[PDB]
Amino acid sequence: VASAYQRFEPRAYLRNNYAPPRGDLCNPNGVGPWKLRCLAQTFATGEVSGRTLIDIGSGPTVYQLLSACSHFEDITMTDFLEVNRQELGRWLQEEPGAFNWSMYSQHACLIEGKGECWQDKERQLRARVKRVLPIDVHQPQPLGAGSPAPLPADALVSAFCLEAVSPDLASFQRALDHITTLLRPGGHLLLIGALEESWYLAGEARLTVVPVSEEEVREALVRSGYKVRDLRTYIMPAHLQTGVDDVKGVFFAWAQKVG
Ligand SMILES: Nc1ncnc2c1ncn2[C@@H]1O[C@H](CSCC[C@H](N)C(=O)O)[C@@H](O)[C@H]1O
Ligand SMILES: N[C@@H]1[C@@H]2CC[C@H]1c1cccc(C(F)(F)F)c12
Repeated sequence: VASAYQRFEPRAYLRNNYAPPRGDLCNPNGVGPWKLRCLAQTFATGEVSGRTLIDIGSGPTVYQLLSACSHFEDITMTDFLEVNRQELGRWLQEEPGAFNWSMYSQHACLIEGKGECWQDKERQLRARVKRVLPIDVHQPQPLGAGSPAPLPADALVSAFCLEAVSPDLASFQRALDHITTLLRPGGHLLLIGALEESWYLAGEARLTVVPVSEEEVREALVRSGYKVRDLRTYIMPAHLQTGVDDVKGVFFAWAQKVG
């Protein structure tokens, strides 16, 4: 897998998944609004809080932290690929050619319903993200020996990482076990992923994915020592079915480590 991800094209990935039609946030019934809604509602309970937060396998995207950022002053983003960390860098620093997340920022504010403008939202995220670190979920210490990341983190977020980097269910489990070591007992995990997906494209790259189900995902969380607080499923409409992948649905999990 690590070899496959070496042809991964960030801009082709952003294009396939975060631009229209999937990047069209105008329809409430799309996968974008659904993801933002899950994240916004969860943080809106006020039960997920702290000082440090780590986003696992960020890739070139930031949407997964728009709702999160107002609850954690220290945010660490991560990814296996230098090209992704670079892409993240262009947006954090407002550099030339950065990807435009404004629609997602706008929708987050919309959905959070606190009358916040999207510039203040993006400003808070940029400010609270302290670092972008290399990571490998396959290592027992996914970050490494001495990472500048405050550990253990008060909360974890990861979207479309585990299943996308694991050849099978048992790898998925280990990878979960690994990243779980980074989470303080009682802390929270917000996990988003693909359901029953085997592949997706990212330019010239063809990534293999392990097809998992809601039940497999739940059972895996329990095994890692989590209490499943919430687990929802989004079924992928035909209109969002292109040739870029074969995802059947998307899951959202809010798990609390029972340490
Ligand atoms: N061994 C590994 N450990 C952690 N991340 C890995 C990894 N191997 C590949 N990845 C990364 O996993 C990411 C999956 S794509 C997910 C991007 C983003 N989180 C989203 O919500 O869209 C890729 O960026 C890929 O580089
Ligand atoms: N592997 C996942 C799939 C396919 C590319 C990655 C991604 C990013 C955002 C939404 C979705 C999808 F298809 F689940 F909606 C995906």
